[PDB]
Amino acid sequence: ATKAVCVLKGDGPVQGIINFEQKESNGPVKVWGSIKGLTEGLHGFHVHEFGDNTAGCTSAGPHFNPLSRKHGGPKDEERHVGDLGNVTADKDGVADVSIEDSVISLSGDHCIIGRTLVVHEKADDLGKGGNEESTKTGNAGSRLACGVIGIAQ
Amino acid sequence: ATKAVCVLKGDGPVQGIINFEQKESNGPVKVWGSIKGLTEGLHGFHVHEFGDNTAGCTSAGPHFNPLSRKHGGPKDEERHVGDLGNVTADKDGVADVSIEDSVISLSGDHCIIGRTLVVHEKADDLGKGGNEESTKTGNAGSRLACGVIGIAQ
Ligand SMILES: O=C(Nc1ccccc1)c1ccccc1[SeH]
Ligand SMILES: O=C(Nc1ccccc1)c1ccccc1[SeH]
Ligand SMILES: [Zn+2]
Ligand SMILES: [Zn+2]
Ligand SMILES: [Zn+2]
Ligand SMILES: [Zn+2]
Repeated sequence: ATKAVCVLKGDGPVQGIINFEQKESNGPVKVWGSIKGLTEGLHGFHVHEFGDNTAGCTSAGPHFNPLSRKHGGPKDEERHVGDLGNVTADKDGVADVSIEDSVISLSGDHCIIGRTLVVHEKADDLGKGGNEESTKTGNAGSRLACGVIGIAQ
Repeated sequence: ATKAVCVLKGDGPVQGIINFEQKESNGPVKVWGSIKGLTEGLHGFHVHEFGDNTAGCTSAGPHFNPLSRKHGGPKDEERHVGDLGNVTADKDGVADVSIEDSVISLSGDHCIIGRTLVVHEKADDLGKGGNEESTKTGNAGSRLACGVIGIAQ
């Protein structure tokens, strides 16, 4: 098994801990944890290309897209590798994250270790927003919190 | 060329930005940047095994040591991959970092991306301190600041 972890930090405080576990290189990645300090509703959840947080979340670059595809939701064939959809925050502002994803990996050229996990202001429209931006970013607004994805024990 | 970057933060005044560049596969890695908020003198400079900053620097684990060697300095044969020696802070508390290292890498088994860069309270004795701890950690004291090493553009 390979394991990774990410601390999400940004103003609010929006703060979170996200764990990644992959039992074999050819297998899905289980993504679990918690994010607090969010507004109730959906928040875009992306792996951005660079693990560069030198100017905060703005330095992380575009959606991680090694295969040169368009933006989508995690269940879509047409998606970026970094398209993990939305997390859902309750009325206490807590998003309990539980995702399994077959496209991200913790090895090979879909590897997300060393890249930036980002939680967004607004919902990711999953490429179904009806404008040009929808199929590039999903219109999820500002980057509320982020962190670099690291190797875990 | 491959590039990586790391933002060093902690609980106190120490903060920094460190850049990594490796022009050729299996070539030396250039390390440069700046750290401020330090006491004047030598400060241990390590890649630790885990990119896990969930409890700050304390979760980063031992020295990155994929080859099962003892602790040393960067110019020693007997060293951990993560043994980058010391950085030097001036009387303004600023350390200008400029290192070339041929043991760390930005790809493969020696890869430091997704691991934690740590700057220490005290000098790393480079395995020459005269106690057992010297050849395990180098006696560099507390972890003042750290961050996860991320992929850069
Ligand atoms: O292993 C990685 N990439 C990779 C890319 C292409 C072929 C084989 C391997 C990787 C690189 C940097 C950080 C994290 C990982 Se997982
Ligand atoms: O690139 C990496 N490994 C790797 C391993 C075997 C073949 C090719 C590449 C890597 C994995 C995890 C974190 C960081 C790096 Se740089
Ligand atoms: Zn995003
Ligand atoms: Zn996308
Ligand atoms: Zn250390
Ligand atoms: Zn060491």
